[PDB]
Amino acid sequence: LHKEPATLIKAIDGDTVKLMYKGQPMTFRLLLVDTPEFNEKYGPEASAFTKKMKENAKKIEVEFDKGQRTDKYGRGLAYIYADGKMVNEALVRQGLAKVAYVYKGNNTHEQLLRKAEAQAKKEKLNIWS
Ligand SMILES: Cc1cn([C@H]2C[C@H](OP(=O)(O)O)[C@@H](COP(=O)(O)O)O2)c(=O)[nH]c1=O
Ligand SMILES: [Ca+2]
Repeated sequence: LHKEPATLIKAIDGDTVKLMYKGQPMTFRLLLVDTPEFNEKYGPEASAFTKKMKENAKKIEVEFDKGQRTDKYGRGLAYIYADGKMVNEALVRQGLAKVAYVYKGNNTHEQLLRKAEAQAKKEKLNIWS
C-alpha cells in the first residue's frame, strides 16, 4: 500500500469527506468503518472529530487498498491520514466508529482496526459507553 497526497476540500461527516485527489474533487468513504449518521447518537461527535482532525492537518494523504477504489455511489474508498495519523483507526480507537464493511481484498488494516475497537470497547468509550 502507498500513501498519496490530497487536499481537504470540505469535511462532510464522520466517515465521508470531500478531497481533491489527482487534481479532481472527489467524495471519499473511509474503509472498514461505520460512524453514526449526523442525526444519530454520537453522530455529531463523529462528524466533529473527523472535521477537526482533517482541518488541523498540515498534510492529508489517501491510501487505497488492494481492491475496489470506488464504490457504487462513485465514492473513493481509502484509508485517510492526517499528518501521518490514520483517521479510520482514530475514529475506531475513540469509540466513534464500529469496524464494518469489511470486504475481501479491501481489508489490509482490518486487524489494526479491530484491535483499536477492542481497546475502545474495554474503555467503554462513546458508542461503547
Ligand atoms: C465502506 C463501504 C461502503 N460501501 C457501500 C455499502 C453500503 O451500501 P448501501 O448504501 O446499499 O447500504 C454503503 C454504506 O455507506 P454508508 O455507511 O456511507 O451509508 O456503501 C461499499 O460498497 N464499500 C465500502 O467499502
Ligand atoms: Ca455511516
